[PDB]
Amino acid sequence: SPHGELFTLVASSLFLGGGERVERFINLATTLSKEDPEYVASLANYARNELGLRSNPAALVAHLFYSNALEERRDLILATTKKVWQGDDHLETLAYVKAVGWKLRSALKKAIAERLNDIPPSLLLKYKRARRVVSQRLAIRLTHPRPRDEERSLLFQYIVKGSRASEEAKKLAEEVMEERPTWERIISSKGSTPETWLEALPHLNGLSLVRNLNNLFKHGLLENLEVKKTIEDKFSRSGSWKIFPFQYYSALKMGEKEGWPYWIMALLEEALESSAPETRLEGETLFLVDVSGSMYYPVSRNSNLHMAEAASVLATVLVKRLGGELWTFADEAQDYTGHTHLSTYSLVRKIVREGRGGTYLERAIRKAILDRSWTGRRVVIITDEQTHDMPWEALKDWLRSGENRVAHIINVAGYLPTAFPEDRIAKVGGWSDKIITLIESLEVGEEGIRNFLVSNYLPP
Amino acid sequence: SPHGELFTLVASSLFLGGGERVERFINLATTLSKEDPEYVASLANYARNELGLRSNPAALVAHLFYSNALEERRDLILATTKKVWQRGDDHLETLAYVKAVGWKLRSALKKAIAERLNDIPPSLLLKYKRARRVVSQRLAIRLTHPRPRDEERSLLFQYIVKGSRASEEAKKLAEEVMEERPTWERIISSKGSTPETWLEALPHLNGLSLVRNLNNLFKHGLLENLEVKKTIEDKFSRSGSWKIFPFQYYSALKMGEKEGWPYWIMALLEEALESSAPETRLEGETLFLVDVSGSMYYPVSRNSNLHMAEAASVLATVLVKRLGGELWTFADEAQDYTGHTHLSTYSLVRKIVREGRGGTYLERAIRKAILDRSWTGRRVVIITDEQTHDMPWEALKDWLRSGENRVAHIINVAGYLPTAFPEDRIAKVGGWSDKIITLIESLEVGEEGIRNFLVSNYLPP
RNA sequence: AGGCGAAGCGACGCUCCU
RNA sequence: GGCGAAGCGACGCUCC
Repeated sequence: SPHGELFTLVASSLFLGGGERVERFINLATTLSKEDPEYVASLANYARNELGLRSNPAALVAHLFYSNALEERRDLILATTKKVWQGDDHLETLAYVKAVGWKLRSALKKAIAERLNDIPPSLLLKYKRARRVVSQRLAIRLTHPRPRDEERSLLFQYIVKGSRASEEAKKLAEEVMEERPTWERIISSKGSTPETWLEALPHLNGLSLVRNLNNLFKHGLLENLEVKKTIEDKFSRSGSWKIFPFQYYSALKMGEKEGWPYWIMALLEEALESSAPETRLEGETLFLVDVSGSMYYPVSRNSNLHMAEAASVLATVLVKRLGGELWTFADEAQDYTGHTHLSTYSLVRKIVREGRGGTYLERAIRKAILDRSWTGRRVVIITDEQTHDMPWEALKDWLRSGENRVAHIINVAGYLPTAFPEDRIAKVGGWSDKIITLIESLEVGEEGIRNFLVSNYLPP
Repeated sequence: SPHGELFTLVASSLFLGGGERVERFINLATTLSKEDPEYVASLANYARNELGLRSNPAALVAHLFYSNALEERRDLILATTKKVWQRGDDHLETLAYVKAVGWKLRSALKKAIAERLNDIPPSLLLKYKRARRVVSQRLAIRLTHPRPRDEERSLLFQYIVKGSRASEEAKKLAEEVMEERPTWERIISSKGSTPETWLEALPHLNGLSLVRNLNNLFKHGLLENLEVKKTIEDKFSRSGSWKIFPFQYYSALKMGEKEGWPYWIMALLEEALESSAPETRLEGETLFLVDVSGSMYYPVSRNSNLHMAEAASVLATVLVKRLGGELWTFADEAQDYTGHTHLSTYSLVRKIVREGRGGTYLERAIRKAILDRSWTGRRVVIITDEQTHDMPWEALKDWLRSGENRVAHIINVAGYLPTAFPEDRIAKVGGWSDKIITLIESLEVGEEGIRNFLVSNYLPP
C-alpha cells in the first residue's frame, strides 16, 4: 500500500528531526502526486500542523509542483503551500530544489516571488539566514523578486549588499528590528536588569514566561506584590495555554531546586493539574506507563525535566481525563486508580517518588491485562524498549480473545516507524509532543487511512 | 523597695513553673497586704493574665484574705480573686495553698472558696475533677460543705464524692453532660477515629486546635478534599487573628513540609510565619540581636520539631518588620537582615536557619552592630540564652552612658534572672515566656520603681 | 507592442494568442 | 429571727 508507506516515510521526522530513504521519497512522492494528489496534500497538511515537521511537508509541496497535478490541481498546490509555509519555509523549498537538483520551475518562481514579496519584514529578517548557503540573498539572486514598494526594495538591497549597502537600507534594517520588540529584543537592547524585566513582564506570555520565571526569581521580582498580582491574573488564564505538561513539571522542578515562593509553586501546580491533551480516543483505557528509572532520560540540556516524568504526567493526565487505570510499571505494576482522588501534581510527585527501576513490560501486561482479565478496549503503552523477537503476544492473545480490542505501542526511542496496525497493534515509534494524535491517526489502520486523511486533514 | 521584690517574686512562674523562697513569699505577701494591698491587687490582676502563672495567683489572694484588707478593702480582694480564678480548677489551687501554708480556713475564705466551687460551670468542674491528686474535688467538697441551691448541683457533688458508687442518676448526669457540647477530643473518643469524625471535627477545629490537628487531618487524607481545602484556607486566613504564638505556626509548618502537605496549606503556613506581631509598647528605632546559636536550638516543646531559636528568631523578625530597625542575627557572624527585608518572612526565617546555628559570640555582635557603627537607635533587644559572665554587658553599658535615654533589654531564656529594674540601665526578663515582650515592657520602667507603672497600667476588677 | 508558455543566464528577449 | 466567731446538712454561742 503506497499510501501508508508514504505516511510512515514522511511522518517520522517529527521525532527524528542519493540514499535509500531519499530515493523512496522521490519515487513515492512523484507516483502519488501523479495518482492521488489529494492524499499527498492532506498528508503534507497533517505532517506540518499536527505531527510537526518543516522540511518534509514543503518537500512534498515541491514534489507536487513537479507533476501533472500542477496543471490539474493548482488550487490544491496553493492549499498545501499555505498549510505548509507556516517565515523561512520558502527558504526550505529553494533549499530542497537546489540540494536535490531539480530545475527552478517558472510557476515555482512566481510562487516564491509572491511569498517573498508578501511575507512580513520581521519574519524576513528574523529568518534572514545569511549564514546558510540557501539564504534570502540566494533566493533573490535565483528568482529576482519584484519590489512592490520602496521599503521592500531597500530590504532587498540590504540582503544583497550586506553592510556595504546604502545607508538608508542599513538604517531601515536597524529600525524595523528595534521596533515592535518581543521580550527577548527588549532584554537584549536594554540589558538584564530588574526594571527591564519588570517592563518585559507584560510581554512575557505563555511558554516564554514559564521559562523566564527562573530569571524573574533570580532578580527577586517574585517577591514584589505587583508582580505577584500580574502573575496570578495571568495564571488564571494559564489553563487555556498551548503548553504541554512536561514544560509545567520542568518549571516546577526548577522552582523546587531554586527555592521559589510557594504561591508560584501552587499556581504552577494547579496549572499542571489542568494540562489536558486533546484526543478522540474514547472508552475505558489502561495505561501501562513507563515510569522506570532507565526510562528517565533528560529531555534537553537546559530542561531539568527528565524523560519518564514527561511520559508519566502525559499518561496521568490522560487517565484523569478518560478514566481507566493508570498502571505505572518499572518492575512492578502499581495500580493508581485508587489514588485518583489526589491532585495531578501530587499524583505525579508520588509517581516520581515511588516509580523507578528496571524495565519489565511483559510482567506488567500479565498483571494488568491478562491475569486480571482487563475489561477495556484500549491499552496505551509508552515505552523505549528495543526491538524484540516476540514483542507483545500476550497482548495479541488478549485482543484476539474478544472484539474491538486494539493496542497503540509507542517506542519513544525511534525503534519502530509510524506503522499501521498489524495484528491490531499500531506503533508510533518515537517521542513527540503530539504522540497522542499519532495514536489517533494510527488506530484507523492501513486499509482506511486514505479516507480518514482526506476527510480530516484536507488543506483548504 | 518591697513592691519590686513582690513583683519579681510573683512574675517568674511563666518560665519557672517549706523553702526559703516560700518563706520570703509569705513575709513579703503579708507585709504588702497590710501596707499596700492595692499593689497586690494590681499585680495579681495581670500576674496570671500576661506573665501567666498558676501557683502564684490566688496565693496573694489567700494572703489578702489573711489580713485586715479583708475588712477594709473587700472589693479590692475580690478583684484579685476574680483575676486569679480564671479557670475552673483554681479553687483546688487555693485549698492547696491554704493547706500547705498551714493556715486555718477563715469564714470569708470559706465564702470565696464556695464562690469558686459552687458557681463554677459543671463542665469545667468535671473536666477538672482531678481525683488522682491528693487535694481533689472530693477533699474540697468535704472541707467546704457547699450549699446546693438546686438538685443537679447536689447530683454532681454526690458523683464526685462517691465515684462510681454514687446514685445511678448522678452517674447518668455525669455521662450526659460529658457527651453534650463536647470538644474535639471528646467527639473523637465517643465516635471513634474514622474519616467522618474528623470531617465533623473540622468545623469545631478552630485556632490552635486546628493548627495542631492538621497533621492528624492529613493522616486520613483530609487535605486532598477540595471543600476541606477551602475551609482550612478560610480558617488559616485568620491565623494571625487569633493569638497563636509564632512557634506554633512554625512547628505546624515544619511538619507540613516534612509530610508533603498540598501547597495551598503550606503557603498559608509560610505566610502565617508573618506572625501576628508580638504586641509591644516599645516603639522607635530598634536593633534586635537575636540568638540563632545551635545550643539555643532546643525545641520549645518535645512534640514540636521546631526548635526554640525558631520561636526567638520569628519573634525578632516580626518585631523588626513591624517596628523597623535592624535585625542582627548572631550565632557566630553578625548578619544584618535589614537589607534582606524584601524576602517574605518565611524566607527570612528559613535563611536564618541556613545562615544561623553554631556558637555564641555576643560581644563581637554588639561591637559590630552598636558601638563601632554608632547605632543611632535607643532600643537594643537581645533575646539570648547566654550564661552568666563576669562582665556580660559593659560595652552595652558604655553605649548607654554615651547618650541619653539609652536602655538595654536583655532577655535570658534560662529562667535564671529576675524580672528586675535595669541596673546600670540594663533591664532583664530572665526567662523564656510566650509573652516575653510584655515582660520586657514592664522591665522598661523597672522593678525598683515598678509600683507606679503597675498602679497606672493594670486596673484590678 | 500587451497577455500567455517555455529555455537559459534584470525582467529583457523568444514562441503562441490578442 | 439576722450578723460575727469557734469547732465539726448545719445546730448551738456572742451581738443586734
